[PDB]
Amino acid sequence: YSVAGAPEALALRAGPPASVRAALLAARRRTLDLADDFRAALGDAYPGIGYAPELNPPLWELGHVAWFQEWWIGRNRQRARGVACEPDHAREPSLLPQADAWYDSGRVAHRTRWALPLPDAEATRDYLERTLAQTLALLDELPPDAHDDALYFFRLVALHEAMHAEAAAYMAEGLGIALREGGVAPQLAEDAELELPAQRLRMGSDAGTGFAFDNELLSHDVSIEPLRIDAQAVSWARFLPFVEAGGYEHPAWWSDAGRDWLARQLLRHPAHLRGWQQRRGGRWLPLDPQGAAVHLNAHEAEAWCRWAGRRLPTEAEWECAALTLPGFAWGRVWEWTSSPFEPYPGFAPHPYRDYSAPWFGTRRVLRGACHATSAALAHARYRNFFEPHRRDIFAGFRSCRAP
Ligand SMILES: C[N+](C)(C)[C@@H](Cc1cnc[nH]1)C(=O)O
Ligand SMILES: [Fe+3]
Repeated sequence: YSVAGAPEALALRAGPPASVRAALLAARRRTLDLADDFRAALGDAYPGIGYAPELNPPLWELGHVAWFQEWWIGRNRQRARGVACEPDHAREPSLLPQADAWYDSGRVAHRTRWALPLPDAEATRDYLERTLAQTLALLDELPPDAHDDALYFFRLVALHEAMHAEAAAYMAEGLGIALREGGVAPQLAEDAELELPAQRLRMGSDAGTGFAFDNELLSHDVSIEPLRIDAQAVSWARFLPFVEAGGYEHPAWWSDAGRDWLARQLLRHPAHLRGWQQRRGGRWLPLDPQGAAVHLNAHEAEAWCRWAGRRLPTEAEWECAALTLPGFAWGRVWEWTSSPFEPYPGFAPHPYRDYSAPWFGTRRVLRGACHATSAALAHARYRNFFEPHRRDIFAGFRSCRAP
């Protein structure tokens, strides 16, 4: 197998304290850069945005990132235990007396987040700074040969912050907020197909390759059947002939859930489009056909596939291809699979017990990464998981077929 991600992703998961230190600093620089993009648009108004289930107020997100880091690092009396940490052991206070009522995503009700007496933006950024200084002081006590258990929570909180930075980016796109950061379409999209031979895949994350998310365990052998798979995610050039052929008016290409979704849509075409313009950073721009198709849900991906005589890969097929085919290029958009988000054999929840387990059975797996995913997070073993209707996320897909 090839490496699963860029050097930063391997270093965060397996590297020494100095690697995780650099990752925490890089994560915070990205968080604050995105916070400054939201500040330019919203002027530090709280809540600053209207209510929707797919949003959180930007200043709430910032406080949550700080709270999570402080909960699992400075206040955690069992850091050295790693995955054996008792999640509900007695903690000493937060810097903020109300932080546990305001920022714990498992405690604070969703709509409530718009109506809390939160600190102002400057005081929120001070909370971030003070908790990061605490975190880094504790990290600097660890020796170069620190065990995985010793580094576990430092790695976890770096990755958590990376996930919320990507959420800031897809929320921004929904809210028409322009960011300084952004991905670049290729001059020419690749349409090629690759052969994936029959093979055994050792799926998931092995005991000692460093940090694993709980949903990557246990590692387990699976059989891969021969297939031909797209070398890259489906481009808008490849997607749009489905729309031109009437695919959003032909219920027969759609599943039952896809038909129920399709019947409740005001606009019979992809999200964010009105050839076509695309709304990006609150500006209507001409659509680039070479870009990866994006903001498509699983129902839209599946219908395209039926129209094309192709299918989605399973997450195992995707992982196998990513690790074994040098021509398999990913990382532009998250890619819907056909696989429901379900535990691997031998799954056990890790100390952040609510990360995976509540979401089994209602989410679909996406693989890969998008342009707004941290280089430290993007990884071929990583399982993303969203409800199959979601279009706000930077999701697209690739297709495959029999040999
Ligand atoms: C793994 N995803 C991206 C589906 C998670 C990430 C997450 C952040 N804080 C807890 N979990 C999500 O959006 O809830
Ligand atoms: Fe979170």
